[PDB]
Amino acid sequence: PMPLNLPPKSSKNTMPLVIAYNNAPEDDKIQKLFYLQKINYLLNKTQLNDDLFDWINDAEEGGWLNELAKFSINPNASFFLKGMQFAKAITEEIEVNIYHLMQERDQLLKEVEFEKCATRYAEINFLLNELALNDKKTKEIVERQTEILRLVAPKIKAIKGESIDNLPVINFNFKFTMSGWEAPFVFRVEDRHELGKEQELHSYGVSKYFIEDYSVFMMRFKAEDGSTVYKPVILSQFANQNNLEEIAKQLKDGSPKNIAPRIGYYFVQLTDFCLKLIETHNYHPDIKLNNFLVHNNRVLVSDRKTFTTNDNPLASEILTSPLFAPDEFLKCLLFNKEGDPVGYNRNALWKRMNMPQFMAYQLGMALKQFLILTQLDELPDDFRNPDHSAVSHFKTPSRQIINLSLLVQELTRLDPDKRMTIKQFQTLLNFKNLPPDAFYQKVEEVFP
Repeated sequence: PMPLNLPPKSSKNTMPLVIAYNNAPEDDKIQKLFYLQKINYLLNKTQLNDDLFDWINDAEEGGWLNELAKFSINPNASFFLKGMQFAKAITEEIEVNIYHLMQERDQLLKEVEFEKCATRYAEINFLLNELALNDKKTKEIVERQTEILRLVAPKIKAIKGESIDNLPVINFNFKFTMSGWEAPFVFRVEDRHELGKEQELHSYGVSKYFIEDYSVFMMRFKAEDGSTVYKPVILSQFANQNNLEEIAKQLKDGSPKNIAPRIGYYFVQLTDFCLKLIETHNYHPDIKLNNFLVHNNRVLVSDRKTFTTNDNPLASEILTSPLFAPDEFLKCLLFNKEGDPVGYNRNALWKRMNMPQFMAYQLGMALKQFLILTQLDELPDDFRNPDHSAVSHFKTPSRQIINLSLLVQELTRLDPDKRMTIKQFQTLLNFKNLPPDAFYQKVEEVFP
C-alpha cells in the first residue's frame, strides 16, 4: 500500500508525524488514525504556503486527502464534527464530560507520541463515539452537521474553485440560500492567519455558547501587499434570531410575572459564558445585550471576532461600545463635537484595562439595560449615571427587581477594583427571591 507523501521541505513541521504514520503497521489502524489526527491538529495551527497547500489537497494515492478518505474523515468538517468522525473510525477498529474528553485528546495530539498513550487515546475516542450514539444532543449535532456538510458540498467546491480575482482582498462574507432552509447560510473569512485559537476554543465548554460552524477550510486570497495569502473560511447559518435587547423589549408587553424569572434564566447563561471564556484566558470586550441571541432557549454570542487573549490590553487594543464602556475606557478617548469618540488621547498609549473587571461592568450594564427596557420604550438619557438606578424606573417594583437592581449597582462601581466580580454575581444571582434586606445580608457575606 502506497505510503503518505512526505510534506514539502518548505513546510516540514509535520515530517515526524508523517514518518510515524508511515512506520505504523498497516493493520494497526488506530495508530494510523492517531498520527492522522496529530497531523491535522498541527496543520490547523500552521501558516500555509503554496507547497503545503498543494500537499493537504492531494487526493491521489499517497496524498493527504486519500489517507483521510480511507477513514471517512471529511477535510472540510468543523472542529467538532471532524473529531467525531475520527472517534467513529477509531471505535470501529477496537456520565462523562465531552469537553474534558476533547481537551484530554487534544493534549495528546499536541505533545504526546502514540507509545505513551495508545490505550487512553482509544478510550477517549470510544467515549466520544458513545456520546455520538446515546446522548440525544450530541447525536442531533452530528446528524445535522453531516446533513449540512453533504448538501453544501457543491457550494464549497464552487467557492474553492472561484477565481482569486473574484474574491475579496486582504468582515468578509458570502451569503447563499438553500431551498428548505429559512435562514441563509454564510461563508466568512477570519482575521487570524491560522486556526490555532479556534481549534482550542472548541475543546472548551464555552463553545456551547458559540454559533454553530458547519465547515472549515483554508483558501488562497490576494493580499493587500500584492502577495497571495491563505485564510480560514468558515460556514454557518445566518443568525436571524432575536438578540437579548429585542427580547427585553418583548418582555415589556408581556405578563410582568415572567420578567424576573426570564432575566435570571438568560443571565445565569450569560454569567456562565463570561466565566467559561475567562477560564480559557479569553475576554469579550464588547459585552452588550444585542451581541447575544437566543436559539432554542440558549444564549449564543453573536460573533467571536472581538475576543482577546490579553487580560490587560491598552485602550487602543480592544473594540468596544462606548455607550456600555466603563469610565476607565472612556477617559482614554477623544470626543467629537456631536459627542462621538473620534479617537485616542495620550492616555491610550499606556493606560490598561483589567478585563475581568471590564466584563463585570459591561455584564452589569447589560442587566441595567435589560431591566430598563422592560419598563420604558427607550433607554433614558442618563442611563450610564449610577445615581439613576434600575429600580428608579419601576413603579411598585418587584422584590426580584429590587435585588437585581442592587446587583447592577455593585457591578458598575466607578472604581474597577471595587466592582463585584462575575463569579460573585453568579452566586448571588441564585438568591434573587430572598426579601430585600435579606438579599442585602447575603450580598455583604459574598462581597464584603
